[PDB]
Amino acid sequence: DFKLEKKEQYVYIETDAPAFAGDVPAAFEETARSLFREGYHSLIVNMQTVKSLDATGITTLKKVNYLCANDLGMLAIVTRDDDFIDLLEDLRIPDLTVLPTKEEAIDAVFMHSLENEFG
Repeated sequence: DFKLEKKEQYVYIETDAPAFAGDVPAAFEETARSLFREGYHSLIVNMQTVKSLDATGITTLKKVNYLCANDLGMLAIVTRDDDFIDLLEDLRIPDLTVLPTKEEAIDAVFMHSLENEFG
């Protein structure tokens, strides 16, 4: 079960899950796709508690990120853990952004928006 903060530009999603795997990525993808059809182009998820991934989790992560980018938005991930950032960045997902804090993730989302028009 995810906690949602709905704003105008973006959605902030939280999870307590220790690992992204099993029925979790399918659940997240369901939540993400429902928010997409509500008009949201940008998602910020807090993965700080997630220490590991599976095959499904990566493809899900890849897909949600693509759906965000295609809407001219982006998918931001929030975690302080360093080796987890090394893992996510090793996925070679081009527009995937990993940031230490929520305030920084929100900055990135709005920066991206500005980057479209004035980049």
